[PDB]
Amino acid sequence: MKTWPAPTAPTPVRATVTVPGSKSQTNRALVLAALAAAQGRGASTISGALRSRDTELMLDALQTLGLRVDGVGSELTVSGRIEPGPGARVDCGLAGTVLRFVPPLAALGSVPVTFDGDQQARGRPIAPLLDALRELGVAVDGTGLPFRVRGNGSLAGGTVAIDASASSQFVSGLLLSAASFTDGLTVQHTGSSLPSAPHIAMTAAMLRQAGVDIDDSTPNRWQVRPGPVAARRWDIEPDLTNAVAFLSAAVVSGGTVRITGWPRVSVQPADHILAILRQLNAVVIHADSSLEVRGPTGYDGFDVDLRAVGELTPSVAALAALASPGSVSRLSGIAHLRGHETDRLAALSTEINRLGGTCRETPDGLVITATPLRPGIWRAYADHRMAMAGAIIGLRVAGVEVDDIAATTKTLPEFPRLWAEMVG
Ligand SMILES: O=C(O)C1=C[C@@H](OP(=O)(O)O)[C@@H](O)[C@H](O)C1
Repeated sequence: MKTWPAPTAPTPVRATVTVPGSKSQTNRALVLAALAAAQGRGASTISGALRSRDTELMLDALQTLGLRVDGVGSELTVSGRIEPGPGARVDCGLAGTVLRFVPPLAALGSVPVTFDGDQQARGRPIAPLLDALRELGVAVDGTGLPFRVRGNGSLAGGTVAIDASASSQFVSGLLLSAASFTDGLTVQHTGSSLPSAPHIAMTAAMLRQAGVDIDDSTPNRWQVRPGPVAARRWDIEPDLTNAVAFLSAAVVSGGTVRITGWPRVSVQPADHILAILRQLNAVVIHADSSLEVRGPTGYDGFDVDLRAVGELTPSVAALAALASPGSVSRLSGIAHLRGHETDRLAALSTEINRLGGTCRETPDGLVITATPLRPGIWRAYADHRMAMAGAIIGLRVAGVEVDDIAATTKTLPEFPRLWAEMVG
């Protein structure tokens, strides 16, 4: 495979960018639409849906379970029943949301369903969710990929305790299907360190939009009452995490990037994102239903806690590497990134140091000292966000090439074209 040369920005970037839909919101809407249709509530359409490998894996997963998902662009319509064929096998790819959100849903069928995924996915955490399903009465063969969920057409539900420190998706996956368990579900996270609170809150918010009653009033505990899931139209927001890769271009070049269709109130962690950008003294403004970021003339090192928004780490690490020479930045709260698409703490360390940088993995993150970088081959590890981090670096370092820019298809297949149009 040919590398992809990351274009440089010898002058400030100036651009209006539209990023496609939120992967997290699209895949939740697909699951909730599937549940409504399976309950006999009718078809649902999701408008502005992201079309990417992770959402194609989710809609193919629902079709493996027997549902129908129509739509060739961003408007997807879900209908039908959960009625898997003999030998049903869900391909999870490297999509955590398919791996974690579809085994519960699948426990609703009366035909077992096998789950498999990419070689690289087999290294990602999953066993605590499979133990939770067994505790809820589900027969599950296997403790890792490939595993089989032997549903009985019913799932009893009840109360379960789970260690979800490795992934908030274990909580979201249980919550999304819980209203269809006979008795609902009370889920308790045991211990501490629960990452990605905004993504569990995203789940709760979308459940309430579907008419599901969920009590999240006590931290680390969720109670979902059994009840119908409405068949409604879903309107998907732009992916704000991917927007940050583009906004980073403004930040490191002293330029100006606007993102269209930015929601003033979002189901995503918009407020965390805008606060981090403001930490680097970017000016951030809302205007014309768009978000405009103007980068500073320079920025020093920063400390940032990414526990709630760990998927920002690759872009934020690239920002830290490009701070004024000698600056030190500490990224913390992100031990769980060892279990992501790749071990992102190790990979970011490896690729920054390859370019001559100074990045030290810590027990919960990275310490990065901004030092002059040089050309190299930035490896993506089949991880869309490693690939985009290489693009951010290459804005300010000539001769940086990403090995596999097609890794961006996980959540942003048009990234090369969008990035090229932005840098111009
Ligand atoms: O539920 C979701 O949509 C996601 C939750 C987070 O997972 P972790 O809590 O496993 O980091 C986030 O990192 C992932 O990219 C998307």
